[PDB]
Amino acid sequence: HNENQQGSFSSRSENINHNSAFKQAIQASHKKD
Repeated sequence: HNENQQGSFSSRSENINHNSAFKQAIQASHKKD
């Protein structure tokens, strides 16, 4: 399994800016003899 995610968002004088990200990489195995 692997994932990558990115997001960014933006909105007296007042202002807001935002970022987020995520990553995963996972591996599994089973063997039988």
